[PDB]
Amino acid sequence: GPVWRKHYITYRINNYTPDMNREDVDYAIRKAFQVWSNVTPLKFSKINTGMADILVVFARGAHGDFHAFDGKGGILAHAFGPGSGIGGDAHFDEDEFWTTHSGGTNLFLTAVHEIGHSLGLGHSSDPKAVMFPTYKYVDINTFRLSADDIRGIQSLYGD
Amino acid sequence: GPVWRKHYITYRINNYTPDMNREDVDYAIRKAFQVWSNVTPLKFSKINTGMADILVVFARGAHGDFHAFDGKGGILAHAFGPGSGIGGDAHFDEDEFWTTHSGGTNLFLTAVHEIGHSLGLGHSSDPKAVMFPTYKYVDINTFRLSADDIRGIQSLYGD
Amino acid sequence: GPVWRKHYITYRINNYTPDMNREDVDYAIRKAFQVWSNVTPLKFSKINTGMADILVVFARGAHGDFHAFDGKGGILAHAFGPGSGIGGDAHFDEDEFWTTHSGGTNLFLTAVHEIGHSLGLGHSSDPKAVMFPTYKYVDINTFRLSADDIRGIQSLYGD
Amino acid sequence: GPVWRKHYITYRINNYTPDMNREDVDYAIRKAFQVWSNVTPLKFSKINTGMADILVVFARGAHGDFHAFDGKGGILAHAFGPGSGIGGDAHFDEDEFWTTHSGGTNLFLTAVHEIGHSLGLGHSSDPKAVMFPTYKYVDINTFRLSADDIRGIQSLYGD
Amino acid sequence: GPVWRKHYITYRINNYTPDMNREDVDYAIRKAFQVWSNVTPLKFSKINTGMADILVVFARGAHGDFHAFDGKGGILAHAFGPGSGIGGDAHFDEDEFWTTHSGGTNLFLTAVHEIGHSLGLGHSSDPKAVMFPTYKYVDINTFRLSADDIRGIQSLYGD
Amino acid sequence: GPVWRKHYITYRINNYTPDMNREDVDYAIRKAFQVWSNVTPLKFSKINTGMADILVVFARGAHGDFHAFDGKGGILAHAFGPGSGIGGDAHFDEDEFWTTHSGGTNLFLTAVHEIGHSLGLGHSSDPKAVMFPTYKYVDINTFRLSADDIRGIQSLYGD
Ligand SMILES: O=C(O)C[C@@H](NC(=O)c1cc(-c2ccc(-c3ccncc3)cc2)cs1)c1ccccc1
Ligand SMILES: O=C(O)C[C@@H](NC(=O)c1cc(-c2ccc(-c3ccncc3)cc2)cs1)c1ccccc1
Ligand SMILES: O=C(O)C[C@@H](NC(=O)c1cc(-c2ccc(-c3ccncc3)cc2)cs1)c1ccccc1
Ligand SMILES: O=C(O)C[C@@H](NC(=O)c1cc(-c2ccc(-c3ccncc3)cc2)cs1)c1ccccc1
Ligand SMILES: O=C(O)C[C@@H](NC(=O)c1cc(-c2ccc(-c3ccncc3)cc2)cs1)c1ccccc1
Ligand SMILES: O=C(O)C[C@@H](NC(=O)c1cc(-c2ccc(-c3ccncc3)cc2)cs1)c1ccccc1
Ligand SMILES: O=C(O)C[C@@H](NC(=O)c1cc(-c2ccc(-c3ccncc3)cc2)cs1)c1ccccc1
Ligand SMILES: O=C(O)C[C@@H](NC(=O)c1cc(-c2ccc(-c3ccncc3)cc2)cs1)c1ccccc1
Ligand SMILES: O=C(O)C[C@@H](NC(=O)c1cc(-c2ccc(-c3ccncc3)cc2)cs1)c1ccccc1
Ligand SMILES: [Ca+2]
Ligand SMILES: [Ca+2]
Ligand SMILES: [Ca+2]
Ligand SMILES: [Ca+2]
Ligand SMILES: [Ca+2]
Ligand SMILES: [Ca+2]
Ligand SMILES: [Ca+2]
Ligand SMILES: [Ca+2]
Ligand SMILES: [Ca+2]
Ligand SMILES: [Ca+2]
Ligand SMILES: [Ca+2]
Ligand SMILES: [Ca+2]
Ligand SMILES: [Zn+2]
Ligand SMILES: [Zn+2]
Ligand SMILES: [Zn+2]
Ligand SMILES: [Zn+2]
Ligand SMILES: [Zn+2]
Ligand SMILES: [Zn+2]
Ligand SMILES: [Zn+2]
Ligand SMILES: [Zn+2]
Ligand SMILES: [Zn+2]
Ligand SMILES: [Zn+2]
Ligand SMILES: [Zn+2]
Ligand SMILES: [Zn+2]
Repeated sequence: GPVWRKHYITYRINNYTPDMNREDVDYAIRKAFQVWSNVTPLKFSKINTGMADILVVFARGAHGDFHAFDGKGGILAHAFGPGSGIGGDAHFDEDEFWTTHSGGTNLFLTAVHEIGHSLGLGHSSDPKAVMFPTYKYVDINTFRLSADDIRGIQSLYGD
Repeated sequence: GPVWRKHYITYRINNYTPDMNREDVDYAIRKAFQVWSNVTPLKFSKINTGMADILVVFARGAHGDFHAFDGKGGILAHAFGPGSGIGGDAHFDEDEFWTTHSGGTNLFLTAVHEIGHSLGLGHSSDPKAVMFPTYKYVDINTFRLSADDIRGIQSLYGD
Repeated sequence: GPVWRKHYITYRINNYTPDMNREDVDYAIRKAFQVWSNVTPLKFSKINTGMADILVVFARGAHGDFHAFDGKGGILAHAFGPGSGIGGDAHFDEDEFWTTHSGGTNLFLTAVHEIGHSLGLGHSSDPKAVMFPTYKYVDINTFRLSADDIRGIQSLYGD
Repeated sequence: GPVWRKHYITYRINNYTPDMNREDVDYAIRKAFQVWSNVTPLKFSKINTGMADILVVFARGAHGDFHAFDGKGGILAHAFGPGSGIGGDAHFDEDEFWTTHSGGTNLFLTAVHEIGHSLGLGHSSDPKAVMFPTYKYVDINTFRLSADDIRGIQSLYGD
Repeated sequence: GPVWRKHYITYRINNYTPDMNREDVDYAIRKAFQVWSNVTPLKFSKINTGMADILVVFARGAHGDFHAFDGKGGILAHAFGPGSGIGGDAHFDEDEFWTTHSGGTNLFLTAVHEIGHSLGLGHSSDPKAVMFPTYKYVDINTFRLSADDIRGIQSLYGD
Repeated sequence: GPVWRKHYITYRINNYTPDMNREDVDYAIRKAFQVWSNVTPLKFSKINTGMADILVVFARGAHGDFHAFDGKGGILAHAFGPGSGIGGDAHFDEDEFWTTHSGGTNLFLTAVHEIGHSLGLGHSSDPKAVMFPTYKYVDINTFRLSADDIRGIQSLYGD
């Protein structure tokens, strides 16, 4: 489907990457969702058990969805759009080195991008958008959504 | 799908309306389901956590399913038929004043109607059916399903 | 889903009611779609053979979708929202007397409403909207969608 | 889904086995559908081009649906239940020798069984039912569904 | 769908048959899943609450999926392929007498067969395969998957 | 789903870009499918009317699937993976200048990539693969899939 037909969406962290502290991961992911709930009527809640709408997973190589990871570098992550099962799920390539900042690959920034896909956003052709296909680091304190990003997400969920 | 392909169906009360006591809501909803399980092989169970087949929700205005509520009066509630995700979900317009009896809008009676939709029943053209499109109050102690209602639900689930 | 994920939609008149001339049925249905395409980016095309997104059917009593018609009066027609299979399909009760005027049930006016459902619109609580649940004849020459009708349909397909 | 949500169903013979004359294949398949339409409100129509609800195909070995045929003998055919895509589709193993008599494998008798699956019927444990899992030839002139066959099919489509 | 698009699959025992000790049932089922995870990248986890991918159920007669059981003998069990809802679910006919060994019907062996279906395997025509349609008892200590079984499951999930 | 569950797939060119001759568009699209059928058990057929598995469309700006094109440059095209409805559909941005050579954007080369998506292939991180995300012109006479392209496509359809 093009969008989640509800405002209360849940997510769950399937497993944790040993690259970061469990709570730094929770923080990065939660702040990532917060980026999108700030400009839409959507609200996100983390759950530890049961099925959630969006399952955040860390994995390497082939992990069952037929879109295997490629080791360090190259593809860093991917996610599926709204739907049942794997729909909305965001997978992070464990072969990358996830960090809270500019060392290795920043989890927060990458998560903001993937959640974009999870909510129904495709790639943007605007270099300022978080949905632009190329990864780059910017400080979390000064990071913000481009206008193209706001338009896209609001086109889908309004507010 | 036209029907739930199982006899054990679960439901969960997403949130409670502040118009009634939490337990009066539980009672109204549970008795509503009981009305249908009495004439079919179906059985309903309430769960507090995890995804349930039927999510009972209280909400106002636009709540994400693209069928926004209209404030007090007019549409009182709605529900989707059997299926994944929002399928089977029953939404109650919080702008209405829900009551245990004839004050405002009776939750039990409305719930019986919506659960009818949740189980796959459309609107009936018979004025005596609970599936008739027009809301009316009747005492819970003397309320009963019309023959048209029994035929419809049994046509779907038998017994 | 909540909407057809395309602007070019096809429909097919499965069979014709013997109440009107084939040419009149086609005209009425064509005009009904036109009402909605005039306020959205949508474009409609009629096909004579093969699968269409929207199948217009005339039937009576139980016709397979578990929402049996009730003979003369009452249920005049019904339609399923966007989706595969019967999704988007519009069924007209052949037990009604379809006409091009104010006598019997007006095909054109009923079609505009049904197509509203086929496009993803639910019932409106505004008495002036074509999506209001109650059928009524109105000058078929000065007929126009109500604001609520325009808002809702453009909320889905924009323009 | 458990059943086709309509009474008018279409089928298409994708390709013909070189074992029989085109006319004989058509006759056998037509007679097979007739068996079921005679005991239900269902009506079947063959189309020569385009998508049908039920696609009849002759294939051998691995043919794309992950349920590869086994060459001569063993699996004679299989079909998917009601649904979109390959749902309802019936596949006949071209490695079998299809005939109009008791030699080789009888097309007509195998078709009645396969169509049972296409309509939503699973295997029966009654030795006298066409849905019993074991293929056997029987006088194709006095052939008739068993009671279990009638009950099950009318349990889905009634009449 | 043809396969579960993930390597971590969960299952849950809906209810227990009174024929065996609760833990003997857990053991039989768990060992059954182990048989398949041994030759694939798949991994299975039991959960007590929430929805699981594969729901193991004990039931008699008609239980809602339109594939009613037939009492003692005949059909012993069945399961649906990968998918949402009932997809992947394995149902065991309670009218059979389930045992840890050769008395009555062996639960472990039957479970290995049904889970095969749950993972997307159809019936095999090879008499040595666990996916062969006919039930037979062999000691759990010397039971092993046929080559045909290994090929099928690995064709779907690799490794 | 991850893949088309059949070896015979149909496609239809919904409309033609005015940039090239109808004959050239057909040739380019035909050659694009040929690239993939040459390395898999798949067979492709073009149909002029009716529903195809893969619908090739030329469009500009917002065209209904919520993934609007961006005018000249940037997004050249996109396609949906295997599935019903728009599943498998390939959209080409009419704002691009489609050609049979190295000027403008080469239709054939872009089609091979898009069809990769339509068949279930995601983007590759190998610079030599047609599925790499970056469009580039290459001698359309010595063009050949990269090993990564062959592995991935045969991983889904084999051969
Ligand atoms: O490293 C790369 O950029 C290429 C690689 N990319 C990825 O896998 C991915 C790149 C991103 C991504 C993350 C953050 C931002 C972003 C935007 C704006 N402000 C801050 C952050 C943009 C994209 C997610 S996966 C890739 C290679 C090959 C094929 C597909 C993708
Ligand atoms: O108030 C109304 O009746 C109109 C309004 N209705 C609703 O929203 C609704 C009305 C009902 C309903 C509730 C109970 C009963 C019933 C039947 C038999 N015995 C006891 C109770 C019937 C319908 C649910 S939502 C409405 C307005 C505009 C468009 C659609 C619906
Ligand atoms: O006399 C009878 O037996 C019943 C007759 N049915 C009817 O007249 C019916 C009247 C209605 C009805 C529909 C909508 C609303 C409504 C009003 C305001 N806001 C929202 C919704 C009220 C009534 C449904 S059937 C009938 C007869 C024969 C066959 C079918 C129906
Ligand atoms: O209205 C009835 O007679 C009851 C019956 N209704 C229907 O089947 C239907 C009523 C309509 C309908 C058609 C046109 C208009 C309309 C609005 C504004 N201007 C012009 C035309 C409104 C509704 C379509 S089906 C019904 C019965 C039971 C449950 C729901 C609806
Ligand atoms: O000799 C061989 O290798 C095996 C041969 N396969 C067979 O004969 C086969 C026999 C059966 C079989 C099917 C159903 C039942 C049955 C009986 C009673 N109640 C329910 C179900 C028993 C057996 C399947 S394949 C075969 C050979 C070549 C190709 C395919 C199959
Ligand atoms: O029967 C076989 O040779 C085994 C094979 N079976 C099949 O493929 C099939 C057997 C049948 C079948 C056809 C007709 C009748 C029938 C019933 C009553 N009166 C007349 C006709 C029963 C079954 C269709 S496919 C098979 C192999 C492996 C797994 C399941 C089934
Ligand atoms: O009792 C029978 O075999 C027929 C009956 N079968 C079933 O319901 C079923 C039979 C089985 C089955 C269980 C274990 C094994 C097996 C294979 C290899 N090694 C050890 C164990 C094979 C099949 C599951 S349900 C049946 C009757 C009628 C219609 C369909 C099926
Ligand atoms: O100048 C502009 O405004 C932006 C222009 N857009 C672009 O040039 C764009 C460049 C890219 C891009 C795509 C993939 C990769 C990449 C590289 C390596 N590994 C993986 C992925 C890098 C960039 C997307 S749009 C544009 C203009 C007008 C309309 C659309 C796009
Ligand atoms: O490449 C661009 O100009 C950016 C844009 N890309 C596209 O739309 C697209 C790029 C391609 C593509 C076509 C052919 C080849 C290829 C590979 C090897 N040998 C020959 C040909 C690679 C990619 C299809 S759409 C884009 C923008 C924003 C987000 C994703 C992609
Ligand atoms: Ca990587
Ligand atoms: Ca790592
Ligand atoms: Ca209201
Ligand atoms: Ca209230
Ligand atoms: Ca009527
Ligand atoms: Ca009539
Ligand atoms: Ca065979
Ligand atoms: Ca043959
Ligand atoms: Ca039994
Ligand atoms: Ca028992
Ligand atoms: Ca463009
Ligand atoms: Ca152009
Ligand atoms: Zn993944
Ligand atoms: Zn991305
Ligand atoms: Zn709602
Ligand atoms: Zn209602
Ligand atoms: Zn209908
Ligand atoms: Zn209506
Ligand atoms: Zn097949
Ligand atoms: Zn069969
Ligand atoms: Zn069952
Ligand atoms: Zn089996
Ligand atoms: Zn598009
Ligand atoms: Zn691409």
